[PDB]
Amino acid sequence: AADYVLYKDATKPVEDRVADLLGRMTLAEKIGQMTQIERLVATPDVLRDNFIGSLLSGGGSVPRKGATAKEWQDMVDGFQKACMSTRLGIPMIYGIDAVHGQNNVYGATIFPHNVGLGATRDPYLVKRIGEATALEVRATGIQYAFAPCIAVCRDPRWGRCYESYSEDRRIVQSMTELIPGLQGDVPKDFTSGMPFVAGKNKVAACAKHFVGDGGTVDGINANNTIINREGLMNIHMPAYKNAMDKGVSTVMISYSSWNGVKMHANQDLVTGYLKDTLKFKGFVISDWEGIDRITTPAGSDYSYSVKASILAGLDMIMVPNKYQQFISILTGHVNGGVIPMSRIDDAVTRILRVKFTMGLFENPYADPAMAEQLGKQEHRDLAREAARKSLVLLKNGKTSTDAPLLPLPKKAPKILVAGSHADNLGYQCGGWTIEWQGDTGRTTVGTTILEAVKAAVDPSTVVVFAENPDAEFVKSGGFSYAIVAVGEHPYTETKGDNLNLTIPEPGLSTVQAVCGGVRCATVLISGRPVVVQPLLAASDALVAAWLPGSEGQGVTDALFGDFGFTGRLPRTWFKSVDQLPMNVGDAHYDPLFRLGYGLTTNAT
Ligand SMILES: *[C@@H]1O[C@H](CO)[C@@H](O)[C@H](O)[C@H]1NC(C)=O
Ligand SMILES: *[C@@H]1O[C@H](CO)[C@@H](O)[C@H](O)[C@H]1NC(C)=O
Ligand SMILES: *[C@@H]1O[C@H](CO)[C@@H](O)[C@H](O)[C@H]1NC(C)=O
Ligand SMILES: OC[C@H]1O[C@@H](O)[C@H](O)[C@@H](O)[C@@H]1O
Ligand SMILES: OC[C@H]1O[C@@H](O)[C@H](O)[C@@H](O)[C@@H]1O
Repeated sequence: AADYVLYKDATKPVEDRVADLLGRMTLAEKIGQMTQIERLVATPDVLRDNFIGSLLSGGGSVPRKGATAKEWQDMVDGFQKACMSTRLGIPMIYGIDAVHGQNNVYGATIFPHNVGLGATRDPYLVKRIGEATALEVRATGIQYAFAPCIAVCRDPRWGRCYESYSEDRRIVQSMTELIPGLQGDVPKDFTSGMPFVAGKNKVAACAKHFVGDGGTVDGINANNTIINREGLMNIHMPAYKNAMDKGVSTVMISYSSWNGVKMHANQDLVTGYLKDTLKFKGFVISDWEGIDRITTPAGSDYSYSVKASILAGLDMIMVPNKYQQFISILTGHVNGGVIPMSRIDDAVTRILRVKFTMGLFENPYADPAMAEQLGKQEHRDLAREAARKSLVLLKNGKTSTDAPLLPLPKKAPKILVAGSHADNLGYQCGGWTIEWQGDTGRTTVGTTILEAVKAAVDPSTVVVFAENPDAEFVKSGGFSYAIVAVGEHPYTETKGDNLNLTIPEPGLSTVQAVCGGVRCATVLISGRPVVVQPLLAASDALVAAWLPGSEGQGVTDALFGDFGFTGRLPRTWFKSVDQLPMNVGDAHYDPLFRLGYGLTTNAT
């Protein structure tokens, strides 16, 4: 008709649609695209009136506890309907931290955290996990995942070290395969730096956090990374170029500083390097109150935060609450000439480029036939395979002449499963699982270590559970062997920053009591290397299981010899925290276990 609007015509080239829509937009409509808000402050009027571009769920931001996939779809579609009702009918994009599966959602498959995936040295397995995670995120109506974290964690005292595949940038680079899993494979022609998402069964990805998040002093989270440019480029930057080659749609900026310059205010790196040198053409998003945190105290000159960030080259702001103040301030700056219209139009071009490329104008709403992808058994099988491949066997016998303890026999008259982490699903998942910080106990659907033991063993095997048994209990029990599981409690971000890296009690004391009475395999649950010589000295066998997720059977698959141990350390294991930082390749390199170490077993 001559009611035709070029931007709404799905047969037209993305760039022509972007230009067409951009040319029609008011300032308010443009700045609205640049604003991401929390679901917690969203309403239909707020979305319509402020022309909002994006919404997110932060860690723990859910419609309710226990919500079904359908509840999520209906929430997301309620917000979209309001956005589609604007004058221009620009669909919002909804983001979430789906960083080891669709991990805020009850019943979602929970994969091993990144450090364990690094142990697999299996980029294809990580691609398959991206694929499955895309399906589980679209199950809930969500179109955008804030992953992967491509930090290169150079000191395990950092609370986010588990979100890093490896201290070795080459392993992190290999694991950028998550990207084309989440988003689809890019076409043969593809230009490096262009955004890509295949369509409605994939999600937009986010390479985070740009750049040097893993390089901070003493592993202090969100702190300063002191390193010359050569080292920034040799260690922290290279996986970002792999991400551009694979069409990553967005990039999130780090809270951290580089030689004292806040990343959220770094024009040279965000615009000079990422955009102008790597030729990134997707959108750049802030972290959560990242612009606020440019100043100290945070939020003490929000006007400056806005100016600095948007001049630096950020495109979309994760406000996420004070939207009215953000929009008002940015509007003032453009009205005054402080921020030119060229900058606004660039940010909006990039946001719209991602939205059109990914099909969001053609499929703004959820597909209810996708809901049943959540927690699907084929995905649990994949997570079980990833958990097993992530395990690193550190010791299997106290002397070189002992019978190797693992693999254990499935038939025995009576066995003991013990420890604070043997029957606790939340501990085995760690942080970013249902809550931001994670949680304790049966927080979602899965199989604990105890549960997996009872599922694996011969029917005649009697399984006894005791969380913290004393030495007498064990010696009197008539046990053939024991499986004892201990380690770190869940943590995320600054909460996990830890200068001592010693596991909480009772952990060691239980291992001591158990191993002192019966031959024992110790399963260590952690986000990183921790002080381990005492646990080793007590144990016949010891496994570094990292944070393996919902599928505890991956642990028993290897314990009982269904598969051999194959994982290798993706990080150095230190002897003492006084050595840190200490990485493969330094001068004073004196590891307990070097990067790449891992004992093997043969199946059956
Ligand atoms: C690093 O942390 C120190 C110690 O708390 C703090 O005072 C300093 O401002 C931080 N620096 C950053 C975040 O750049
Ligand atoms: C070791 O660090 C953790 C968290 O930072 C703390 O819970 C534990 O009690 C610490 N002990 C110290 C700093 O002496
Ligand atoms: C596993 O197989 C390889 C040879 O195929 C051998 O080197 C290793 O020692 C074997 N261990 C056992 C228990 O068979
Ligand atoms: O209060 C918890 C919230 O605080 C923020 O700092 C976290 O990043 C969000 O992901 C989370 O929803
Ligand atoms: O949940 C939103 C954001 O919260 C921030 O605290 C984290 O640093 C990001 O990794 C995360 O995507």
